[PDB]
Amino acid sequence: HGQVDCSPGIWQLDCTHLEGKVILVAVHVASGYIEAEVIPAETGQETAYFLLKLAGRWPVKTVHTDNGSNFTSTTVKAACWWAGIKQEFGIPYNPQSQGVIESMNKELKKIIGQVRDQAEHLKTAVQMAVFIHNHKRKGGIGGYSAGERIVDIIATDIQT
Amino acid sequence: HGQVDCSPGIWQLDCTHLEGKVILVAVHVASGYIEAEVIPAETGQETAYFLLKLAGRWPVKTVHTDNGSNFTSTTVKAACWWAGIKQEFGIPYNPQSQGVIESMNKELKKIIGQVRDQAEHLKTAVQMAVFIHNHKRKGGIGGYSAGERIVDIIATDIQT
Repeated sequence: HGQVDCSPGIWQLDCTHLEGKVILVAVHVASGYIEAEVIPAETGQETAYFLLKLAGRWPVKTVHTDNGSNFTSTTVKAACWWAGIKQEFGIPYNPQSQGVIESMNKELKKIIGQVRDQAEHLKTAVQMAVFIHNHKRKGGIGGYSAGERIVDIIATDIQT
Repeated sequence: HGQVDCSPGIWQLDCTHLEGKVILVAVHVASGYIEAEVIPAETGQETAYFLLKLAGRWPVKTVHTDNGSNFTSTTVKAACWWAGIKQEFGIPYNPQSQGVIESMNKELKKIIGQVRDQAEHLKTAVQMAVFIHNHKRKGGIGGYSAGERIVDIIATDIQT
């Protein structure tokens, strides 16, 4: 659209679960474009590889989550480090403002039940799942897809 | 820049090697932005997961490579399939045109020797490696980075 949902370099990272294997959802808060790897293990070791990877691919000013324990490993601390990531959030006592946010952890988890049959494994499945999401365009005088907006924002050399 | 190097949805995918482990380089021919996973195994199974994944993330009209054997597995054939990927290339008998292309498989392989010490493993290393590349800006009246151009192209809703 333009002057978007939130800040250009903001993600929400949340290890998830399904069929004993932990799906891992990276989400572009402002554009809903998400990325997701299926780690067999919820370790700071793994969360880092992700961020790192994501950092090399997109401008990540800061990241947040629903469970902090996650961001408390050196492996991980060291990663947001060697890459310039910071955790984000805002409420401090200040002038009027407001809000509410969401979890695509569902949409994604929804389109999975669906496609699995088609999918050979969770892996192949979460990846089709997302593929389809990021691709899914909902009419809105910008009938673009999550995938289609994330670019633009960044694209326009979005601010901070 | 604008009217870029090649077509907006073009990649070059080439399984690589180093320290017994096969690095895997996805490269955005037109923008040099690259992605790379470290598969312990060079199997059509794995090449697909990659493409698939990459397809969910970027508009991939068609992909090429230096070794075709690679694109001859069902697992893989099935993947360029359920996702609309096609192999690409052009020479058929036609009007004057010309060219020459490259391999970032080197730059990447270069910045790795370097950083490893810093890196804990190839993995952590290829990922820093790339991070740094995509990030590396060379003066050019568009002193932008591989990472910075790939967006734009696509961004501008690039053609085909």
